[PDB]
Amino acid sequence: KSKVHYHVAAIINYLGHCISLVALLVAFVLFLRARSIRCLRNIIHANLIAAFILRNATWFVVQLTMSPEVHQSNVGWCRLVTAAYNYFHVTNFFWMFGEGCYLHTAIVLTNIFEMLRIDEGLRLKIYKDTEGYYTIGIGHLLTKSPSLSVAKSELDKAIGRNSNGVITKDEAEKLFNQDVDAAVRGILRNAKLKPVYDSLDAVRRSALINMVFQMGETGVAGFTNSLRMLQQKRWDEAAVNLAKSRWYNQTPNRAKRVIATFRTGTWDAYLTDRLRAWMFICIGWGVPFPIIVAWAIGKLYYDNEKCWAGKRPGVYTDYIYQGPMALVLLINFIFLFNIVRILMTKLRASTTSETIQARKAVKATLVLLPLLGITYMLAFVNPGEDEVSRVVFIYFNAFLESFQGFFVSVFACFLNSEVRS
Ligand SMILES: CCC(CC)Nc1cc(C)nc(Oc2c(C)cc(C)cc2C)c1C
Ligand SMILES: CCCCCCCC/C=C\CCCCCCCC(=O)O
Ligand SMILES: CCCCCCCC/C=C\CCCCCCCC(=O)O
Repeated sequence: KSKVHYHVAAIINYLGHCISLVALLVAFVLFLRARSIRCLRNIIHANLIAAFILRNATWFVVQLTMSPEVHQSNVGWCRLVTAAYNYFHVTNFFWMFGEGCYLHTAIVLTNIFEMLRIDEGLRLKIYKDTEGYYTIGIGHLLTKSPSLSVAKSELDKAIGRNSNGVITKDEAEKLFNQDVDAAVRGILRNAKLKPVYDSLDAVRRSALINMVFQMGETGVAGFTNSLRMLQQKRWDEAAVNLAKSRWYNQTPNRAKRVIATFRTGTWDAYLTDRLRAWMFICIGWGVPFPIIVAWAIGKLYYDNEKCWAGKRPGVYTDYIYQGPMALVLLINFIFLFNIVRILMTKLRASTTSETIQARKAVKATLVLLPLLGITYMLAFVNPGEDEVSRVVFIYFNAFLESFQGFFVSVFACFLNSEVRS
């Protein structure tokens, strides 16, 4: 009677898992093959794809060793496959968490404010600079009167709220943005920088602007030859020239980051200052294990049944690993809609290299989410009518969970188009 449903679905669920594995495996080969794999972006991709390969491969193992007879027998190796299968599931979320972390910071934590937040450094309390003048936020000069009580007045007037010598990180941003325009204003007046500035693009204007904040215009107007190459799009030559500057000799790190930003026209210099691979390898592969270890003990005491694949009401141990998965999915949601707030509001006007590639990423993450997300959503709720819908619910399920591999294979291969096009 019901086994009719089950033998039919088993074919659907079996067939797609084959397409999903060839698709995933092909993509995997493509990632390792290209020189694109030195970059952080694809390491996450390559590792994300690997995690799904291992999980999809275990689906066949689970199938070709799972009967009630085996189940009734808590066999040693039987509980291992269940533990492994569930382990890979935690991985999937945690490597997707990697994709999310990376994406988020790339869009949000990667701009001009952040760039100078690193280089110049941000202080939230009124202090004195090298010249004895009052400064607050990121190198923002308040007043040249040696009287602090006047600095607060100006700080308060500019901010609009009684500071008492302190502002938030939020406010320093506004002050910083107010300073950029002033910097941008001056450059354009100048006859030595403006032609060069007008030639550059967003990421490199930010680089020039950066140099402006460090040395002022008159200081940056000096090199002449360096800016000449930047004007003529001779990037590599410009980079070598800026190395020789005593600017570089005096402050090595800032130069590197600013100069490399000139050379590549990307924030890869700044973006990859905090984001490293080993961090992700610990999150993706190294954290799912203690999670499973705790879940094993829970299965030991409370529910030691059917190779831990059995479901015994009403003590639930599957929450030990599903919990973190749900938490991780939650954090990623906050990220996703954090990005959108930045996308729709403070980047609506902009159309740049990073932006085109920013919105095309969220589009993908918004397309993928239903496809993956539905199978988990449906789980919580049942028919119901128990009619045909029950068949649909059940028959819909196989197609979706089976073709995850294919979805993920193209999504990751989509991000190879997204990078530049
Ligand atoms: C929902 C089920 C789950 C099964 C693997 N899929 C997931 C899991 C997670 C954590 N994030 C996902 O997407 C996002 C979101 C929502 C935000 C960002 C910034 C990045 C990504 C890749 C998907 C599609
Ligand atoms: C499961 C974790 C494996 C532990 C192995 C040891 C790895 C060392 C990891 C972190 C070292 C701590 C300090 C290094 C901070 C540098 C930060 C950075 O460069 O991004
Ligand atoms: C079935 C056994 C479980 C499989 C676990 C595999 C874990 C893989 C561990 C590390 C793979 C490293 C690949 C990342 C590229 C190099 C990153 C780096 O620079 O350190």
